[PDB]
Amino acid sequence: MAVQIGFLLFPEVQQLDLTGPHDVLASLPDVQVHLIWKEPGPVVASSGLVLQATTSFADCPPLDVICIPGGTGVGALMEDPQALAFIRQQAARARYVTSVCTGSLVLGAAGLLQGKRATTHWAYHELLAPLGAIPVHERVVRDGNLLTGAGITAGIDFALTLAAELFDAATAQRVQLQLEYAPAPPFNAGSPDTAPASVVQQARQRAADSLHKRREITLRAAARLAA
Amino acid sequence: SHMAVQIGFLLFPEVQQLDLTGPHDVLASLPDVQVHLIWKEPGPVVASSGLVLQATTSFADCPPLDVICIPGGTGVGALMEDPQALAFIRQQAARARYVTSVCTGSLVLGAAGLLQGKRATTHWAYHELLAPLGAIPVHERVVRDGNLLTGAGITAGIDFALTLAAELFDAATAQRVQLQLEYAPAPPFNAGSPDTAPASVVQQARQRAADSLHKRREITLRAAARLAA
Repeated sequence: MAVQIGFLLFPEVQQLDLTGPHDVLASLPDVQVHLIWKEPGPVVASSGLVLQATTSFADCPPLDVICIPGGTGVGALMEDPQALAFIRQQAARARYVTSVCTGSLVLGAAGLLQGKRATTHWAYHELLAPLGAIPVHERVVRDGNLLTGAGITAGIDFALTLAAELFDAATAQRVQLQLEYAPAPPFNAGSPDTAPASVVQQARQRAADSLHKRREITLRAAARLAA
Repeated sequence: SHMAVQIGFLLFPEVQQLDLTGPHDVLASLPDVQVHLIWKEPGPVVASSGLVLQATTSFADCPPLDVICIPGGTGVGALMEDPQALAFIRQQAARARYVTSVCTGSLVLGAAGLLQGKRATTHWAYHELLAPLGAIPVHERVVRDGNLLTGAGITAGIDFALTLAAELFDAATAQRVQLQLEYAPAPPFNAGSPDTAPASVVQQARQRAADSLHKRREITLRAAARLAA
């Protein structure tokens, strides 16, 4: 009867995609939160922060909510049939199937974005359409029981949205206040629409190799869904 | 590299993990930083939510830090009376380029004597505990006094870390990180501050925190008495 919430924890995850939502959701009554990988034990994030998976795929209970974070490690997952099959297995009955940042590309590779409205990190957004999504430029996009969040820090806004769906608005407001989540960002560069052009150019320049490699992975993943 | 900026977070039992992990991912995005997670010994440390983190170094083996950062959480009460942790913080604060904290981590800075006559904030529910530790209490989300930079409650760590990034490097660098992370929060409710949340919500929350506040007040006054002697 506790709400079962599971995050996929994988090598080279962008840890804040997971740890933001985790601290939001673990604050709720009558929840149990799982960090899932192929086996329990240490899993190193892209920053070198060490996290700890609490369960294997086999021991994970049926989930009410599955959440796929993003990060450098998603390219491997997009071509990992075990991970994709596990995600499909839990998605079907899960009440909610959510990702954050490039975690939606993993949902896409699993075939779970076909004909659905979805978002991802702004630098990767062109990869949603080949995976069958209708790409929406909004920070949290809901299509039925699919909730996708945009890039990294969007996980906090996504998790508060999810909290209200699982419980109610009052419960989400309580958590928002405990987290003192009234952001006053010291710059206005969080989107390509508002950042200085020089900043956008440098960020695009840095993401370019990753985007090309992910363009190739995405097109192999899509072809597998078609065949 | 061997010339990296050395950034250290104190990692203690019953930490509020987001206070640490938010800033960590922002600062680890900067060029040629090394980040340490410091406790009495390396090994696992369990956050208040049950998330397990891993300390990378002991107090004794930690190199001199450019930045020290103290997170908050339920475990701060013990830290405020832990002579070994307080001595480590004071030693590192003697030479650090920035001494910071997030959430109730400033109460630990206060117990270490580092807030006396300095502007600072802390989690809104414990904010009246700054003044007995000698601080000038400021109701702002990131407060700066010289090389002391404190963040307010939990998620303020992200705003804090971007502010610190601009000081360590420059504004263009902190803007790039803000964009690479796509950090543009758009909360679905407006309850992040006691001034804006529905009154019933602020009242529920104060009802909840009261026991903790009365316990932390007594720890705070013991810590203050040790600074006065």
